[PDB]
Amino acid sequence: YRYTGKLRPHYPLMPTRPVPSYIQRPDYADHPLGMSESEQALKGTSQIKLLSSEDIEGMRLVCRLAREVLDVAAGMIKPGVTTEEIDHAVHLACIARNCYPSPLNYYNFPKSCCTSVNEVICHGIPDRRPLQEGDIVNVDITLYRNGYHGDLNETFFVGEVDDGARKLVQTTYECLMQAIDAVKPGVRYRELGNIIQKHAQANGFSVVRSYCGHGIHKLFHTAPNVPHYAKNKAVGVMKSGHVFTIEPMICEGGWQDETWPDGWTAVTRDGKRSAQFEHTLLVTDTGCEILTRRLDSARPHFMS
Ligand SMILES: CCC[C@H](C)[C@H](N)P(=O)(O)O
Ligand SMILES: [Co+2]
Ligand SMILES: [Co+2]
Ligand SMILES: [K+]
Repeated sequence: YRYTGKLRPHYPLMPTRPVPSYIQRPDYADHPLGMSESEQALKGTSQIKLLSSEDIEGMRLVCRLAREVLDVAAGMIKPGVTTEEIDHAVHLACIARNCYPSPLNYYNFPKSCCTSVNEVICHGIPDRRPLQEGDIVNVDITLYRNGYHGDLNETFFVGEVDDGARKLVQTTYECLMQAIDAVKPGVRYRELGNIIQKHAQANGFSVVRSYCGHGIHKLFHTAPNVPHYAKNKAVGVMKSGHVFTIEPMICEGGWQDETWPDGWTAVTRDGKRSAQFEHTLLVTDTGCEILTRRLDSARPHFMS
């Protein structure tokens, strides 16, 4: 394998962390390949669940707890902390909240969160590498509670970063928020990528094509599929009661990705940096409810 940049995996990985049996587990947790029977049984369906009031309460709660856990990880970001250390803290924080860390064993993903440094687009695996001053690092958190999943992510700065890192992370965040601001009943899911790409391109960045936002609720990933690039062919129209994410990945160089031999870690083919933000959204009647928002503070962590 020819790496695309300076990052490398730092092995070995700690043995898989157990979740006490009193925490309720999603279907894939105990499947030997981490397959989710419930997801597979809707593979290739474009139909979108209309959530009940009970479903809504359940998504509100898990999304709020997920936000709490992200904030725990945010607190840990500093030069010399390993991503595995972050992940151990996340895993304990999930358990403290009586929730399962959704990533763990999802399709045999080995950790409880995803840590994506610099040229890693997404799905980086926490490992023994200490964070370096000048890195950007995204931490992606998903929790499972009472049958519902809640999913969010933010990109963080490790110490002082360069102006390109500032502009990339700020633009990405703005991309997400401009998309969110368009969400309301009657908007086609395919419109969001036009908005995102328009803002990225204006700032000289590209938009990753291989990974999309997604329906989420009883299923970790389900309909709708929400591309983040322009002129996509996404199926469906927003309706009050829909719950989904938006999670644009924006890059300094070109949009093309490839995957490491671990099967998960997605990197820019050119080795330039990428950044991402993610929220879980419920469509309302005004527009939308940002389930994974901060309730106590105005801005994402990288501004603060
Ligand atoms: C390994 C599970 C992690 C999943 C794929 C991420 N939370 P996402 O849906 O890419 O935001
Ligand atoms: Co996520
Ligand atoms: Co997601
Ligand atoms: K990154």
